Amino acid sequence: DPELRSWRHLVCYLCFYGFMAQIRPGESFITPYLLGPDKNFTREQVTNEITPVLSYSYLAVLVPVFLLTDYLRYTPVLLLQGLSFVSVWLLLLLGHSVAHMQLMELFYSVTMAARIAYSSYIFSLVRPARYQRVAGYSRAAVLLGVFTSSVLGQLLVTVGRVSFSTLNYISLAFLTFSVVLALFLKRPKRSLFFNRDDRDSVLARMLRELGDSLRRPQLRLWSLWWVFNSAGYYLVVYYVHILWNEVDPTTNSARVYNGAADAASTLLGAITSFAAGFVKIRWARWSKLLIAGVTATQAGLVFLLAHTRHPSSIWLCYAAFVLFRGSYQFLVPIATFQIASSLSKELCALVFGVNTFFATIVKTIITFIVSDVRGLGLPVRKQFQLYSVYFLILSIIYFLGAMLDGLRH
Ligand SMILES: Nc1nc(=O)c2ncn([C@@H]3O[C@@H]4COP(=O)(O)O[C@H]5[C@@H](O)[C@H](n6cnc7c(N)ncnc76)O[C@@H]5COP(=O)(O)O[C@@H]3[C@@H]4O)c2[nH]1
Ligand SMILES: Nc1nc(=O)c2ncn([C@@H]3O[C@@H]4COP(=O)(O)O[C@H]5[C@@H](O)[C@H](n6cnc7c(N)ncnc76)O[C@@H]5COP(=O)(O)O[C@@H]3[C@@H]4O)c2[nH]1
Repeated sequence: DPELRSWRHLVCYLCFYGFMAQIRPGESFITPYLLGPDKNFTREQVTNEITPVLSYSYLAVLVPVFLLTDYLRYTPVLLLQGLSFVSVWLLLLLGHSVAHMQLMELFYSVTMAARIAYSSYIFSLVRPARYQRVAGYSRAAVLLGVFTSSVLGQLLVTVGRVSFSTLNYISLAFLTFSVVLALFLKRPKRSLFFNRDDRDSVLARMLRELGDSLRRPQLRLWSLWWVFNSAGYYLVVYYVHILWNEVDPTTNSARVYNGAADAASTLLGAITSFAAGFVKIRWARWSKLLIAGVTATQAGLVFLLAHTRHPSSIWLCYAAFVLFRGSYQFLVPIATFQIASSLSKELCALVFGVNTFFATIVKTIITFIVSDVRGLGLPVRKQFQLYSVYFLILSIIYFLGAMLDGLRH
């Protein structure tokens, strides 16, 4: 019975890997682990020398991983994402110098770019008639994994009183187990670009379908949002754990609550993702007021992160990042619907690959100027005031783009 065996030995294992690949309990507790008494890094040493390598090496490996993703048929890049995770935690636990943690962010930016591998692995593996049911279970097993990665990381630190050194040994056990699970994934019979079937062309038709889809007003509006707002969003997510260690420094690792602000951000990120399926098609004409109403909210919540200084007001900084990462994930289902509306799969993986590359270009520019010790070397509180201005400048562009479009004659 190959029908029932493919839903109990393949799909049930596919939603078991995607659950077990996204479980790293010490992933939110990386920056408190570096700044704590285990590694003894200065706060000005991981915000100007370690974390800007996460933005540089992401630019360097975004194109070679995406080309190796479709060439190797998506399975060894899920093994490369698993092996780079093990190589990140083997540098957290064993590396001590400032150069080893720059190598840790090089292996962490591999996993950050090879994350799409799994989301495009399901498209090339399962049949198109039964894709929206398998990918519906697969994303609901990843999102259940990301939630339980930050809950299990929080319950061990807070309830279990497990220190950060023993937590990363636990996270190393869930990552060596996810390498073993990634070895038994079935390679798809076909890929999207380099291993297609039925080999007018795949490049002459794609550069003509792009020429008739680049003139859509809803594609240029949401690709320009994906370049600039998704780059300033990821500049907050990298540097918000160095800011929570600046607001409330403890070295008392049972009151950190970086997993409770990474599980409630996934839970709010799943609610606002679910609540954007109605607005995705309903609020498409008012698509610049929707960007300039959320980016103005993100310009306030980033400024709220840069303004709190008392250690008793740290729970405002958690609720100004859960609301920040929750309001960004409201716009992404609206963004991926308006961009990938009339686009073929071969072009949807190219437009979102160009949008993620141009976001990483304009993230590398801000990380070299504002964040790195070569450009300016600004501390994290004097850097979030430059991301709140960047979000406010971005918010009064879509709002002034809405006055010049709504009140246009
Ligand atoms: N409701 C909803 N529909 C979407 O299409 C979508 N795409 C992203 N998101 C969420 O918004 C944020 C944007 O991160 P980015 O997309 O740049 O990195 C993404 C992206 O590079 C990759 N990825 C996720 N889904 C896909 C997908 N369908 N196809 C290709 N790549 C994907 O894996 C990373 C993490 O995604 P999620 O951790 O599941 O939630 C994301 C994320 O929190 C979405 N939320
Ligand atoms: N909750 C949730 N989280 C997600 O990450 C996600 N990704 C897609 N979906 C929805 O499930 C279905 C799967 O379509 P597929 O993903 O193969 O094409 C997707 C996907 O390949 C691509 N894409 C979406 N997000 C990203 C992303 N972050 N990065 C690169 N490519 C992406 O653009 C297409 C548009 O999908 P949406 O029209 O926005 O809703 C999808 C869709 O209904 C998601 N739902």
